[PDB]
Amino acid sequence: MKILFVASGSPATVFALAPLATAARNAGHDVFMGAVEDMVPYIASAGIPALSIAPSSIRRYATMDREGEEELDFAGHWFGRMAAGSMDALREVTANWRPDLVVGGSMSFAAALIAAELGVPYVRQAWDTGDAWRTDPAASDELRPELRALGLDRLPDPALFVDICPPSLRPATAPPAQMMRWVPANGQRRLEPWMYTKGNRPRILVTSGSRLVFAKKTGFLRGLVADMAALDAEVVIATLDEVAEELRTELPGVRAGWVPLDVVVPTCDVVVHHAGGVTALTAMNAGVPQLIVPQGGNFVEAGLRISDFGAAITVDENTPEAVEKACGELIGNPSYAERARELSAEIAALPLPAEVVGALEGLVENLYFQ
Amino acid sequence: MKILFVASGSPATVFALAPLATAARNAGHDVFMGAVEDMVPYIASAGIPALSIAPSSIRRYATMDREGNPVRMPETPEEELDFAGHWFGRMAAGSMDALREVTANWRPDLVVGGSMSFAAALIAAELGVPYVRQAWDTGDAWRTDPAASDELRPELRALGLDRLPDPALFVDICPPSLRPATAPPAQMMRWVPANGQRRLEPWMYTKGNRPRILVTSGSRLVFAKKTGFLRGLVADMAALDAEVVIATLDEVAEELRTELPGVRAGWVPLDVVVPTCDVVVHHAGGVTALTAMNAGVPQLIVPQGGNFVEAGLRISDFGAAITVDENTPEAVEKACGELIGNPSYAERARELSAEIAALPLPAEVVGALEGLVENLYFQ
Ligand SMILES: Cc1cn([C@H]2C[C@H](O)[C@@H](COP(=O)(O)OP(=O)(O)O[C@@H]3C[C@@H](O)[C@H](O)[C@@H](C)C3)O2)c(=O)[nH]c1=O
Ligand SMILES: Cc1cn([C@H]2C[C@H](O)[C@@H](COP(=O)(O)OP(=O)(O)O[C@@H]3C[C@@H](O)[C@H](O)[C@@H](C)C3)O2)c(=O)[nH]c1=O
Repeated sequence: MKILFVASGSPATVFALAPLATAARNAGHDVFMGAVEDMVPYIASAGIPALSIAPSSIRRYATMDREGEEELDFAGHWFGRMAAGSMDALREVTANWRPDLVVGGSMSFAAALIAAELGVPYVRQAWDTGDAWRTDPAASDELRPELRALGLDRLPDPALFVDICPPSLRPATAPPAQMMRWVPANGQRRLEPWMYTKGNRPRILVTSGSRLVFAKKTGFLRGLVADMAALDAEVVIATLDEVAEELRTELPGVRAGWVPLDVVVPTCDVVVHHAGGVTALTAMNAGVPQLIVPQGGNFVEAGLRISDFGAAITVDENTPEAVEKACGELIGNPSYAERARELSAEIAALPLPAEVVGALEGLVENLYFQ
Repeated sequence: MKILFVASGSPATVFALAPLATAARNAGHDVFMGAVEDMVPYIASAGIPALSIAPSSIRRYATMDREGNPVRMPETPEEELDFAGHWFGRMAAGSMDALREVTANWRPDLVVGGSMSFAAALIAAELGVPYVRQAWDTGDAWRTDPAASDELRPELRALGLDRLPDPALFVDICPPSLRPATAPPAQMMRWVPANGQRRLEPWMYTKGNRPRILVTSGSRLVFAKKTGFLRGLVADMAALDAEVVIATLDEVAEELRTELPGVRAGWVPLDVVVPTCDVVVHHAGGVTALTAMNAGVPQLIVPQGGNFVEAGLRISDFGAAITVDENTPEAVEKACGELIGNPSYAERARELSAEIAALPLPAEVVGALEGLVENLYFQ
């Protein structure tokens, strides 16, 4: 069958959907994936046919409205405006290539709208362990004109929710879902021996994710690397190649640039990040403790669940003393790695993406979730 | 578990292994794939961790032997088999130094190799781990094993072996109607396309009112640079009321665009465009042949040597293709008219598509790979 995947404005949203999209292609289905114009090379390099569904300028809707608790409301309205700006290209593509099913990420609201316009089932796939649905009332408010055309009062419930959240981190209030084993599918490069080999010292990976807006604030990574000086540890910076250069001149002896996280994370004692959900999943999957230094965003609450479970530490304040002490604890106290391995085991026990493709087939053949 | 995939010197060898490698990654395994240095961007753009296992200069082994002496170009099918076994055998020998360096730091539990990725057989034996051979097309690549075993006698002698060892498992993608009767026993697999991707444009997935003919010479730079092959074939289709599209490397396309007014030329993901085509015209490329058969599209094979000619003749004998005997414009235009006009060719191609579809999925084959490693205690 024809399956349309709808990703968003950041590389992690492509990476989060690539296992289910490649699992569907491997089952013989015709799969296309769409995203913002500058995310198209990430889709193509994940080995998926790539569609541009919005110009890169649509990120202006993060600081502007359609006329020209707060974090939840803001994200719902931002992703809503991004969904609204993606409809023209999605309608043009689907008039020529009509999908039998549409799969969208957590906040890829245009997937919900195009599926309803086509009269085909809509599948929502969680792109992290955060509550995929917390931003829906704000998104429904933003998309009231598109929803009104379909005679809808709010975003419609998906025909199926595919969740990757392990049971120990899943809230009591979480909607029913087809569970799935999350697997990494991040951007790849030519591997160098340091990426898959470790030395005698513990290895600390520091990252601020794959969004250019976050990665450009190099002071965040520079400060975190400086905080680890007292530790006898090797520090590796995983960041965009476009911003790495500036970091290389400022920090001699520290590797900085794109390193496939799935390759290097199993060599790390600690993963230090900005509260990025897909980086959090990569660490949990490899049984690696993590240090979360929240820089706002909508994953902070879900990151606190990982900390409460004991597979991480969320620092109360970004101070050098708090960062170095937490890193020492994550390396030194074996309970953190023990809890991370328990989360890895929970993820491993969930249905494989190949098995979830069977649920999608059954859904389209009107056998399942009827 | 850790699984090492070993591809070869052309992008099609990467594409042929990408479904099983991605299916193993999707099952939670740690998967690395290695190839010659200039094939590394194709592995990385298939979304797989990429290793360079040989310098691009290793391709000198197609024209020189290990003693540095010139190698005669094959002139017969028997000579083509011998030549390919020795050429791939030499490339395997030249890949061992880097494979030994990588596997000393990252020890795979299993090694998967393509049809003639003989270094996969050698590194698996050196590591004492199971070796899986995956067919990269419907051709009988095992027929080059005696010539490859002769070439690799020094590496085999070190392991106390008299010939290349039998794989622990052979994974074959050849549909039953095209599979020869003593093919070795195999775990069958449904082949799926995994070719290099690009930003899609509407012409790629939409068709016009005229039949669409796709012409290609594959993904090897050495063969793609001979643009006269594609130019001649496009000129042969002038009398047909048809849209002609050239699928070729971006690096060689401009020449074809200036020489052929109104004809699109460049990299187009074959899996996307082939379902819009009435005919696929090619040089006897096995992965292009599988892409056409999978989509139920008739094909015109214009053999240019190589080890797929005999397998291409089986597709022609089945009736899902025409192999031209004489490469004249008259033969090419007549065969194209027949492939478009006679519906029997497309119905045979659809029968081959149905046979491929009935085979075990790559996700199911990953289970067979796990079973080889999991049952090691019981031999
Ligand atoms: C810089 C860098 C990144 N990556 C990958 C790892 C991961 O797959 C992704 C980074 O995602 P992350 O969770 O760090 O955050 P972000 O890039 O900001 O993604 C946003 C925010 C997340 O909280 C949410 O889960 C994403 C879907 C979108 O990019 C690599 O593999 N190597 C690298 O060097
Ligand atoms: C030029 C071009 C190529 N491709 C893909 C299609 C196919 O996956 C591959 C081309 O492979 P093909 O079977 O045409 O032949 P070749 O590139 O010469 O590969 C050699 C010879 C084959 O007979 C053998 O099956 C391969 C494993 C190696 O590249 C595309 O998707 N789009 C393109 O525009």
